[PDB]
Amino acid sequence: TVAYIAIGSNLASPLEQVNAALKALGDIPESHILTVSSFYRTPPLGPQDQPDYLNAAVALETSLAPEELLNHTQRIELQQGRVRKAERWGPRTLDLDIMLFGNEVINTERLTVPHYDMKNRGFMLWPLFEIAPELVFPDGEMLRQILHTRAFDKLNKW
Ligand SMILES: Nc1nc2ncc(COP(=O)(O)OP(=O)(O)O)nc2c(=O)[nH]1
Repeated sequence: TVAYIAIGSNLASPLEQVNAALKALGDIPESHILTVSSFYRTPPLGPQDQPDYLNAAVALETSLAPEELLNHTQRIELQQGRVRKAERWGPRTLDLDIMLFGNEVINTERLTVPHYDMKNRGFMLWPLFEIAPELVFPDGEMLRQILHTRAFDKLNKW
């Protein structure tokens, strides 16, 4: 199954974390990275907060069940990032979000797939569009269309 995972890091120098996360993702059992988008520097979704994020999208081939994949992404979040105390927006330094899991729709207490807000987030959509420009969401929405319509600022590469 191809899962699309968004990586966000709000570290000032996120490359090493992102690389650790990518390695970690590549190490998830039953999985392997198909493609990694470029790394993009994106303005934080919250206030300015300050920290730009590095955002990237990863296409991960996996035979894992989505909740099993989520276990691994959450593990990697815990292992490779930490919590920003008191931060309401982006408390984690490293977010790994399953954006899409194959063509599955998942609406469980643990997991909302497609990612519950990705259609509002250029920082998720543009990297994904880089690696999956033709992507069609389970409901038939098209990634390209969402971008076309919402006119999300293009992202600068990190
Ligand atoms: N530019 C940018 N801004 C961001 N703001 C918040 C989060 C994650 O915020 P969080 O409080 O964890 O909430 P959620 O992941 O549920 O949207 N991620 C980004 C990101 O990846 N890129």
